[PDB]
Amino acid sequence: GKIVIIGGVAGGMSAATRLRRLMEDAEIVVMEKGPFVSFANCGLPYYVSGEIAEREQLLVQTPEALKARFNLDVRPHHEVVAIDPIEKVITVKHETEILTEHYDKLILSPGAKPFVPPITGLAEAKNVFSLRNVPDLDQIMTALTPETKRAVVIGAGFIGLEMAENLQKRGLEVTLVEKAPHVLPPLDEEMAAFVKAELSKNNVQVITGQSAVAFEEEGQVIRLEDGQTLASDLTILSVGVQPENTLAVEAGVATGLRGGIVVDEHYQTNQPDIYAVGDAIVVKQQITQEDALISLASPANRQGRQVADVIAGLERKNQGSIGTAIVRVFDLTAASTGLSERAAKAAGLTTAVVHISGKDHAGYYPGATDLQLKLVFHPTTGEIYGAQGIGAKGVDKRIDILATAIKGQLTIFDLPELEFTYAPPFGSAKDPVNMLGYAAMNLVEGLSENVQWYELSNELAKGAVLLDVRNPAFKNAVSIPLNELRERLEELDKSTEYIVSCHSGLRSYIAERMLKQAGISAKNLDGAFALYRMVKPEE
Amino acid sequence: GKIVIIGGVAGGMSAATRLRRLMEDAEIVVMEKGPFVSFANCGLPYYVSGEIAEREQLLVQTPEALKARFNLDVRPHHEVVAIDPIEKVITVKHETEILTEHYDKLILSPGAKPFVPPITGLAEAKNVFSLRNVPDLDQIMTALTPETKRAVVIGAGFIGLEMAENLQKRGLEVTLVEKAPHVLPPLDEEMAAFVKAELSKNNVQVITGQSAVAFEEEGQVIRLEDGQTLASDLTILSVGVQPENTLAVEAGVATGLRGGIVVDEHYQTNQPDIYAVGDAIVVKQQITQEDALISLASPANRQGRQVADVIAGLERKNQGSIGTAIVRVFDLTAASTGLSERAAKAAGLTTAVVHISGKDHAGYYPGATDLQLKLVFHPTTGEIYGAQGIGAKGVDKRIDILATAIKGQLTIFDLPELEFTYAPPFGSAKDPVNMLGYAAMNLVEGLSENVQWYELSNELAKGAVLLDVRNPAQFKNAVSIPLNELRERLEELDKSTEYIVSCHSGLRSYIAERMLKQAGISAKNLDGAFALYRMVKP
Ligand SMILES: Cc1cc2nc3c(=O)[nH]c(=O)nc-3n(C[C@H](O)[C@H](O)[C@H](O)COP(=O)(O)OP(=O)(O)OC[C@H]3O[C@@H](n4cnc5c(N)ncnc54)[C@H](O)[C@@H]3O)c2cc1C
Ligand SMILES: Cc1cc2nc3c(=O)[nH]c(=O)nc-3n(C[C@H](O)[C@H](O)[C@H](O)COP(=O)(O)OP(=O)(O)OC[C@H]3O[C@@H](n4cnc5c(N)ncnc54)[C@H](O)[C@@H]3O)c2cc1C
Ligand SMILES: Nc1ncnc2c1ncn2[C@@H]1O[C@H](COP(=O)(O)OP(=O)(O)O)[C@@H](OP(=O)(O)O)[C@H]1O
Ligand SMILES: Nc1ncnc2c1ncn2[C@@H]1O[C@H](COP(=O)(O)OP(=O)(O)O)[C@@H](OP(=O)(O)O)[C@H]1O
Repeated sequence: GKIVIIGGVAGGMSAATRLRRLMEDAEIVVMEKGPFVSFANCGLPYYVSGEIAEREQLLVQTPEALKARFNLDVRPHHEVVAIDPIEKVITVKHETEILTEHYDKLILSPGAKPFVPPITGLAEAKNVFSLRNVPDLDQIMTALTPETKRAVVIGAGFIGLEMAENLQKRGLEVTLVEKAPHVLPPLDEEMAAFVKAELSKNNVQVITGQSAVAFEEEGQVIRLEDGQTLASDLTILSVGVQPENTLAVEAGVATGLRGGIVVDEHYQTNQPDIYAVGDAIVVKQQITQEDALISLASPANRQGRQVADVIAGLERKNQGSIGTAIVRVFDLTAASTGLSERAAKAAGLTTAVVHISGKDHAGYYPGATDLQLKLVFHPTTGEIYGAQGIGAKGVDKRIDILATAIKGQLTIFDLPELEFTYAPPFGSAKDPVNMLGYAAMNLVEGLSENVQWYELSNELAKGAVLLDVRNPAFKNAVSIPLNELRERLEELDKSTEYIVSCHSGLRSYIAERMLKQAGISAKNLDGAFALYRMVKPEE
Repeated sequence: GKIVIIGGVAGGMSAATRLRRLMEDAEIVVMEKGPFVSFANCGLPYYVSGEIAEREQLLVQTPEALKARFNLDVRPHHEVVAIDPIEKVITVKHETEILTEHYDKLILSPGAKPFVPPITGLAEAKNVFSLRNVPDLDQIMTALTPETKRAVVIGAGFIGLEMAENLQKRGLEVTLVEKAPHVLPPLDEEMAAFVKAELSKNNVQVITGQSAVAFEEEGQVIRLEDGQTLASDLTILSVGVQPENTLAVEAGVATGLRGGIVVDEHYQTNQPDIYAVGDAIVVKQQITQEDALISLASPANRQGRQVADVIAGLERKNQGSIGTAIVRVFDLTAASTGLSERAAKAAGLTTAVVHISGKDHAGYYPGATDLQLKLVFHPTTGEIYGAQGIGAKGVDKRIDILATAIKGQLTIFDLPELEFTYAPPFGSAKDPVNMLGYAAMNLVEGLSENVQWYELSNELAKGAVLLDVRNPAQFKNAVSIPLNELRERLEELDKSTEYIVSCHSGLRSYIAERMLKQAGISAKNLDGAFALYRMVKP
């Protein structure tokens, strides 16, 4: 009869609106501790740079139109501070008031809160901010004066890069600090290397493998673990989030992985008539069928819509997620879906990988740009665990396609069968996504064996020899161009193991096939020189 | 062994190169009656306009590099004229020579040929051309002179529109003539209307539902059945293609639908050691499991690679196709996959449809443009039969996604579960593809009932009343209550009346439908709403 929703953004409002469409007469109350509901908080970084000109553009729907269209009782500046699940009352702080509201059903969608980093002097710092809501933006925009020159972003995740990009676009000298060994920890190191290059190309300093230990001089100085210092006029904390579970814990709502709220197949908690959705809940990673946290807007919107279906008596299941993310870094796009190689192995999965470098559309049609794709799959069954993409254009499309293939339980053997919208302006007859399947098939079926960039030095140190098959146009390397290899194939030593490489793995794979059938042990360098020079520029 | 391949483009060369990678020692011979192999014939329309500047950009791989890289014996200007499946010899004409070549395996990839319509004066016409290869292009370049002003394209399919767009960019007065009732026959009428609007916006005259009766005055005049005449300095015939099967028929190779070559699960014909791939073979439409011709480059490339796997002893199956097509019409993109509503019904399928009007990315991020998506699905199981898209941006992505959903046999119940690359510049948290699944679930589950544009008049004639819920800022016998006032003014309606709700988009009229349904009032939603209705039935 009476449904109260805690949280008035992605999860909460999606439930509230769907609830109204399913139950015209139900009383639906939305509690939002902040000043606005349905604010496009995902667009906040682009307002800092000016790409979103007016702040009103970020208020999706006003509270006046929400009551008119859906007759919702929305209550900003209402912070819920306690839940009694047995009496079914919540306690709310509103300005100076302490209010008590009874509920019949309760939907928890409080989202996530910023990780409080373990940095000394944070309380005395005056130029350190997070950017997750309008109150945060208000503080950040008041600090961005003409005298502000240097900014530092701590945390190089997808959101951390959007902050750094848009701060650079404001004319600031930006430095990016990541604890992990590379930017975009969600990506694998060799794919993240293309992003670091784009940041350096645009005068964004990157500091990896080093954490922030202290804020000195009221935040004007940031101390790193090595003792290196950074000057900062404005510091943005984007070091990840943790579920906002303090209220749930105090109410006896059970939590699990990383403090997320545990829910069953119908989004229900361990408490009677209390459901949960959004960033605050533990979801099922469908690739592993194990618990995970996937703090993204698309799942949150779906979960809110589906918990409304549940409460309204429809049979709807909480099925889980795989996770699909994307960020634009100046003239480059980086996206991923599912599990990276590192995460796949960390989950106990048996993995193989292949790297493909293509174009977003036919090369003979002008404007074609390079694409880098990676696939992580099972080396016998062909089950797909994840994919990563780097490129100026066409990356969102390829990763969206591969996300859909994972949802459909398609294996590498099915990727060549997919039919895409091919015309010279839009793609290639054999799309890069088709090629991932062809290349992956050759590895499973034994027609190709590849070597990874992180294996090359050790393989060469053990006695392998690098065969460079580039056209005349490494040191201890034999150089026979592909066009001459079939005739000069007798110069090679048949008792030697070779690792074939070109600029792209296509021409080296053709050579590998020649050598294999001539009785010469040969492997393909996955990604070839183009990838190796990017991630291991020194070796 | 020795493998001979007839046809040296998409299917044939894809087979030849894959065979070489699998069998270094095999003799591979490619016969091509034309002057080049591996020519990017799909780009020929864009060379006409100059968007592809130099013709060499269209020769993918030169003849020298093919023998250097793959040690292939490629033979252009070699037309095969007979096949003896028992002797295992083919007869080839090369200039003045008649040659005999023996084979162990034979791959047929002769492709398709233009359907020549029965228009009078075709042989005496001097300004009429097809554009399917370089020899065709050589003839067309003689007609693209400084004195050429008016051009006519007969046939408004996907390729026909590419011809019209690129001819217009050449500065010519272009007219398009289609026998069918609307441009892009593959699309449904209400979706094709967006394409005709873009054509007219760019000064391309469109004549639909009429055929060409005669080419008069050596082609400078084209007369239409209505008696109307068209002046033309250059006429392109793009009225579809038919399988090039003359060689197969003469050799005892069985043929099927529309003359296509019949092949089994391993691309093999009824003759021993003769295989076939490409536009020339009958494929299985996977949505219906029925025979079909899907003359597209992506299937042809896949088929050629897989018949090589077969001939080399690998386990590979000929699984079929669904068909995915796209065309750019100036500032618009039109794409489709699977079966249109019309084609689904013609195949005997039980169909329902839903139309979604969205944006390619978040509206609060600048540059967002409109997207029109249509879904054709089964109204009980949710099986997806096809989808169509219209828009300046994001259409290729959405239709590729939905094509992938069909391949994985995802239903409308799975579309809301898909997770896409959402960031303000690239999409929406609830993507238009997600939204298709939500709206389709409401129909299957009975929470919404919709009325199609072609049903409206009959429903209103039977007693239903149109409820217009647009904000007052036009239909005839329509009750007008804006959505923002409907909840309070809900008592003005007649509860013994059936209402059909409409707005500019189906989202707000669906919300209103939900109000009425729960107030005990029979209500349905107009699918596509006023925006789509005004486009197809002005
Ligand atoms: C700057 C930024 C950029 C992002 N960009 C992207 C992107 O490009 N793509 C993407 O997919 N995701 C992105 N996200 C993540 C996305 O915003 C979240 O995954 C999504 O909002 C989660 O929805 P939710 O309802 O669980 O939580 P939220 O959207 O965080 O909402 C929770 C709400 O509950 C309120 N609340 C909490 N506790 C209480 C209480 N006790 N009483 C009352 N109200 C309470 C909070 O104030 C808040 O309004 C971004 C997030 C941020 C901050
Ligand atoms: C202008 C144009 C635009 C197109 N645009 C698109 C598009 O945007 N997207 C898309 O997916 N597809 C497009 N296509 C279709 C695509 O080209 C075909 O689907 C594909 O090429 C089919 O490959 P194939 O090998 O079966 O036949 P083809 O590519 O036609 O090649 C067959 C070859 O065999 C040769 N041959 C035939 N008979 C003999 C014989 N007896 N002896 C010797 N040689 C012989 C022919 O000369 C020809 O070179 C387009 C085609 C054209 C012409
Ligand atoms: N980076 C890469 N690493 C390994 N193999 C690759 C790579 N890029 C392309 N290939 C392979 O190289 C081939 C590229 O196919 P194309 O059709 O583009 O070229 P082709 O005309 O020479 O056949 C495919 O081989 P396959 O048919 O034997 O599977 C594809 O799998
Ligand atoms: N063209 C359309 N025709 C019918 N229904 C539509 C259309 N576009 C959107 N909708 C529906 O309208 C709703 C759109 O939801 P949004 O998330 O965009 O906005 P909201 O905040 O009002 O929920 C969905 O309703 P549902 O959750 O009950 O399914 C969606 O199904």
